[PDB]
Amino acid sequence: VNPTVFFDIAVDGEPLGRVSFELFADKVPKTAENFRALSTGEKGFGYKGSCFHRIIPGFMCQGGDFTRHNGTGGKSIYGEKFEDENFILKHTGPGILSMANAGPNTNGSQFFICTAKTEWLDGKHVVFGKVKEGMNIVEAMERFGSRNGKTSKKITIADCGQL
Repeated sequence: VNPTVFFDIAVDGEPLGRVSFELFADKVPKTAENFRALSTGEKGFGYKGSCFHRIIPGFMCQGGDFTRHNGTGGKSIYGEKFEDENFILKHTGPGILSMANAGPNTNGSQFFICTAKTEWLDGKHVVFGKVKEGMNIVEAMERFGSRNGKTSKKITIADCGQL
């Protein structure tokens, strides 16, 4: 019942591999739907072609800023921002998919994929999915990050959609 979406990842334009996610629409339907629709592009904008602008090995990969490409942009399917839906789910380990934000009730399109347990984010960022397949591809992406988050190669979502 929960939707599955994929990202095909490229590094400086060269294919790397595919990551798929489960979206916990059963627990966070509004937040899951935003990510799903941005992944299919069905509202006329979304993640295809955007990059992962911040990758910190041993912490997270952050993407979803499809308007400014650097962490200052993005928007939801519900407007610029939308509310924190709930905090049922927690940041329990690698593979968790969670919303980036800039304060209470400021979700847009930016998200991160945790590559470590990040329990200090519980109750502050909304968890809405997990990596299903291709965690090995996330681990490969992580190697292009650095302590300050700058990437040493351009990491893009070359294609994305729903499985």
